[PDB]
Formats: sequence, structure tokens, C-alpha cells
Amino acid sequence: MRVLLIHSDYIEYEVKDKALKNPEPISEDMKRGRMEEVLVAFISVEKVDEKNPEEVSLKAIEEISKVAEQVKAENVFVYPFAHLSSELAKPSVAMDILNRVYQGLKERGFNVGKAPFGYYMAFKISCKGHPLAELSRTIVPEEARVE
Amino acid sequence: MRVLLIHSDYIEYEVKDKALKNPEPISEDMKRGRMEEVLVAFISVEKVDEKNPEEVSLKAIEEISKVAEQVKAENVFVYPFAHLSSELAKPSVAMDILNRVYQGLKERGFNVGKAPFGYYMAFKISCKGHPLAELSRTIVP
Ligand SMILES: Nc1ncnc2c1ncn2[C@@H]1O[C@H](CO)[C@@H](NC(=O)[C@@H](N)CO)[C@H]1O
Ligand SMILES: Nc1ncnc2c1ncn2[C@@H]1O[C@H](CO)[C@@H](NC(=O)[C@@H](N)CO)[C@H]1O
Repeated sequence: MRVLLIHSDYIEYEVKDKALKNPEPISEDMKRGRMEEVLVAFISVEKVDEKNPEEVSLKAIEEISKVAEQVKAENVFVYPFAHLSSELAKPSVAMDILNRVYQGLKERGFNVGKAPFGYYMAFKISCKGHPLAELSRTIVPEEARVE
Repeated sequence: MRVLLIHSDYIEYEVKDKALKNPEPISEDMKRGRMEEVLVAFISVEKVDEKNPEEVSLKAIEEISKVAEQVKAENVFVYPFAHLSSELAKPSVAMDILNRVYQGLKERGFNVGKAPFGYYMAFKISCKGHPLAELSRTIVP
């Protein structure tokens, strides 16, 4: 998994066109959204993550939470951004992992938001430009899952 | 080299704290900038690129130009974005390669801009959200 963390004044998004034949079923209101003072987690789920969705998600939750703790962010936004990596995981796995990360951050007590999966999407962001407002993290499985 | 290409309605930046002991000296007017209807090239120069700066730069110019034509972008912005890679080239080489890419794109007729090198920088961007508005490329010797 590849994650780009941008501590921003805000994030706005707008669904523009489906990118998959059968994207995530969303309501009209889910097509657009905005969150203030937010640590945006742009995430690309990679092929190697398919080995252990649970472990990778756990590590991602841990890494993202740590950064939020360092920059004092109370709001976190999970944003699908497939082209952060060149070796993408299958859609079904990507969606599952993104959901796991989203739920995990919620469990940690953060106010969490997320954009719909499977779409070409426009977005506006405003990076704060502080030393830790722009970071990258690579997270991968250490062991295959047992299920 | 790791390149993240975002076709945007605009890109704005503001130089803040230095991120290197001795960054690129700049004037007050250079601390801020904006470009519209632009293909933003977020670039991270990698350690392996140090082997052949000219080759990597040439290839980067070719690929970025290709995308610009595909999306019909007349404006291109070279944006230092170190985080895209773990194996970074040393500052002096990284800046030289970014300038080489800048010059190559400028040579081709594009309206090109670039941000100061060696700083933490605030920025505002608006991704168009078209199918080709977000792309990544890996270019190495
Ligand atoms: N491995 C992966 N990691 C993250 N997202 C992935 C994915 N595979 C498929 N997607 C989803 O399908 C859209 C088109 O690739 C993706 N859309 C996007 O990444 C938008 N930013 C495009 O504007 C995303 O919703
Ligand atoms: N290998 C490399 N590739 C691209 N840029 C590099 C670099 N090595 C050093 N820099 C410059 O120094 C700042 C801190 O790494 C970098 N700053 C940035 O990447 C800002 N976006 C941080 O907000 C950049 O100006």
C-alpha cells in the first residue's frame, strides 16, 4: 500500500464519472463532500496487499493515526487514489482494505470521512506546508493471512 | 524518478520553512506563485537517477510532454515533491535534474513554471477529475 498524507485546511471532492463498470453504490448526496482541518490519506492499494488485507489495514491505521497525533489532526479523510502506485491490487480487495482502514480510524476516535470507490473524481485541497504536513508511507504485509 | 501528474484547474504555492540547511536562495516575489489550466508534475528525483542525469531528464521531458498533449495542457508546473520516493538523490543533483526537465519542457514551447527548491511549501490544487487527470510514471536510467 502507498499512502500520501497531506495535512490540509480542507478537502473538497466531486464524483465525475464511474471508472469501473460497477462502482460503489452511492446516493446523490455522496457525490460531493467537504471536510475542514483534515489529514487527508490518499491511498493506493497494491498487489502485495492482497496477501493480508487485515494486517496491512492494521498497519495503515497505526501509521495514519500516528501522523494525526503528530500534527494534532482530529479529522482524517480516506481518499482513493489508485495512481499513487503502478502495481494496483484488484478493485474488490482495494475497496475492502479502504473500508477496513476507514472503520479502524473511526474506532480510534477520529472524525473520519471517505470518498466513494470506483470513480474518476475531482478534488480541491490546501496543504498547510508545515514540516509534517506532507508525508509518504509504504505499508506492506509481513506474513500471509490465515483464514 | 517518480512522477505524479495531476491535471488541475490551478496550482498555487507559498514557500514556508526551509527543508534543507542551504536551500535555493530566492527573492520575496518568488515565495508565492499560481498557474491555471495546468498539468502539475510532482517530482521526486531518485538516487539511481544520479547515474545518468541527462538520460532521466530527457525521458522525463518526453513522458511529461506526451501526457500534456494527451490532456491538451498548454501549461506545465514542475513541483518538487521529495516524498514520492524513499531512495532520494542528493539535493544538488535533484535540483539540477528538475531544472533540466524545466528547461526541456520550456524548449518544447510549453508555458512552464517551477517552485523554489529546498523548502516546505503550502499549496492549493484542484484536480480536474477526468480519466487522465491523475497519472504516475517511474523513470530511471
Ligand atoms: N488499487 C486501488 N487503490 C485505490 N483505489 C482503487 C484501486 N483500484 C481501483 N480503485 C478505485 O477505482 C477507481 C479507478 O481506478 C479509483 N479512482 C481514483 O483513484 C480517483 N482518484 C480517480 O480520479 C478508485 O476509486
Ligand atoms: N530528491 C529530491 N527530489 C525532489 N525534491 C527534493 C529532493 N531532495 C530535496 N528536495 C527538495 O528539498 C525539499 C525537502 O526534501 C523538497 N521539498 C518538498 O518536496 C516540498 N514539497 C515539501 O513541502 C524539495 O524542495
